[PDB]
Amino acid sequence: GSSGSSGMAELDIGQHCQVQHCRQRDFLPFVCDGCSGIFCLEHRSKDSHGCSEVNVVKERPKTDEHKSYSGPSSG
Ligand SMILES: [Zn+2]
Ligand SMILES: [Zn+2]
Repeated sequence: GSSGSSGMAELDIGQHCQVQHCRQRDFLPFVCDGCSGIFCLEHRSKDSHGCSEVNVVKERPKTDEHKSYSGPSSG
C-alpha cells in the first residue's frame, strides 16, 4: 500500500558566539571573515578576538586571474 506523505522544514538553527569569555546573548549574528565563526557585533571583528587567521594562508603567490573595475567620473 502506497499512499504517500510529505511535510515542511521550519526550525531555527540558532547560532551563538564561539567566544567563551564573551557569554553574550540576544546579539546580531556575524560570521567572522577569518575562522568562519559567527560572533557578536562586539566580537565580529578579527582583532576583537585575536582571530587565529589560519584559514587565509599568509601572503602567497596565486595564479594569473582576471578582474574588472572603473571609476564613476572625474572633475
Ligand atoms: Zn561575542
Ligand atoms: Zn575569526
